[PDB]
Amino acid sequence: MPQPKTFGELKNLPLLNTDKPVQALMKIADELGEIFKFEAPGRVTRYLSSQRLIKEACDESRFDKNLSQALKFVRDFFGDGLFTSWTHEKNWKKAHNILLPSFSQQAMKGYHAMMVDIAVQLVQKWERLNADEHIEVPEDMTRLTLDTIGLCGFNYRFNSFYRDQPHPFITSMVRALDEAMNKLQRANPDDPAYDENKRQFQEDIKVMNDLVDKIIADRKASGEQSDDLLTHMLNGKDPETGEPLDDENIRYQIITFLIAGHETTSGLLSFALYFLVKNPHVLQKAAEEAARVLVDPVPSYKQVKQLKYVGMVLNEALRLWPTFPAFSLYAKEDTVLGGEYPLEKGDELMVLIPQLHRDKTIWGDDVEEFRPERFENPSAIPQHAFKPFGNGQRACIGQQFALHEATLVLGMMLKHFDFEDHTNYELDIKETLTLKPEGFVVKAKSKKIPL
Ligand code: HEM
Ligand SMILES: N#Cc1cc([N+](=O)[O-])ccc1O
Ligand code: NI
Repeated sequence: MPQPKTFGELKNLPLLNTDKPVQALMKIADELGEIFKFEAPGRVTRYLSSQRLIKEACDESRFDKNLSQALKFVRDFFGDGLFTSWTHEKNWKKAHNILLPSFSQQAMKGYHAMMVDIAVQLVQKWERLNADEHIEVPEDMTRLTLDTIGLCGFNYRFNSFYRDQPHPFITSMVRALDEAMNKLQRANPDDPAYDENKRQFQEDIKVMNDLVDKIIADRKASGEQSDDLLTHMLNGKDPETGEPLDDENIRYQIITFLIAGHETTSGLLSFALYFLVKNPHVLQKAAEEAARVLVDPVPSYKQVKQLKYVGMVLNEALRLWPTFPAFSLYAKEDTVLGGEYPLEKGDELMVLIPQLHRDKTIWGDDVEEFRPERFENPSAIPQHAFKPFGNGQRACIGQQFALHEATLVLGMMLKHFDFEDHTNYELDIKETLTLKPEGFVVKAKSKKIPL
């Protein structure tokens, strides 16, 4: 099995001593091919990049979701919430059953008005800019997505469009995530030189948990009938066990959904706008759809569902830069991968999604081009070829929520503004376990259509 360059003792671990480890792993995959072994002191994983192998890795009878070293580190604040639980922990299937109805078609229709509330605030912010003012794209997308999960999920207003600096929750979240990613390359993690990285980590976790405390208090003291995600956390009973979630798990779910429910969607929106301004004919086509479909002062649920090409734009952004770029699996039993690589029970795999999405045998030779038309007919895509939301019963519970929000917001953006790649931005992808453009700015000229 191919393996990248080694450093003695340290095997491959120093290759992760970079601020952009996923992009480093993509370059190694380009050099070595569909599979390569990656060793660190005391741990081994196999990175997969071809649909040929990943389709086998996605066979749930043979492989289950693994908690990578990264996920074990963030389990310090995510606990046994849905994202950082093993499939076999009792709280995983319990919470899965209790929370899945919060993502039904009926539930999604119920979120729509509150999604519009935040989307209108974004559109108003940009409409109120003066001439020559820049838009800081990932920053405003993070304002939008954080506020949206807060309102729709928890009837809580972060009011991020009322701040010029990031919300304190965001600052701590980013530092906690970046600390976890930085802890993966530490050859000796208990070295005393990291003892205030460890101080800072615990302070950031307390910041997040204090916010969780307020959301729970506000719900407790609220004289308004909510039927949202938090209602189901606090009241729903698992049909199989008949049990509700306990208080400690509820706290972990709130942190999990606040983070998971906004960060990757902010990345997606930022990548989508980047590719639109870099591809003016695609932008024109999407804008024509937005103008043709969005005929009312605010979008309806059904109109968002009719934004077909906008949806294709988003899937093509997720193809090139899936914002949660890798997921981990382990072998449930001894097995052979691809007729060629024997695995023992417990062996770990890493699915490198950006490389899967560049498999030329699936997509053709032009895999670096931004062409939403690849998604004209979703049924033409082979099984396990396009996996931005993970796999099987451990796939993303929020996929439809993210895509509805992103389609709504991008539709309104395209209806209301012309965009300019004002600074000829050179793509710079920041990594914090998730992917996002850094430093991406545009200018937006209003088409002066009232809200
Ligand atoms: C474009 C946006 C998003 C992307 C790319 C994305 C991606 C993913 C991926 C790849 C996984 C599987 C992780 C693994 O196998 O270890 C996942 C799981 C999950 N996602 Fe998302 N996600 C997005 C939006 C959301 C939203 C909006 C929510 C909540 C409203 C959410 C909540 C979750 C949860 C709770 C899980 C764990 C599900 C389980 O294992 O039971 N995500 N997501
Ligand atoms: N989704 C999703 C997701 C995103 C993040 N994240 O953005 O950090 C963490 C955990 C998750 O399950
Ligand atoms: Ni309900």
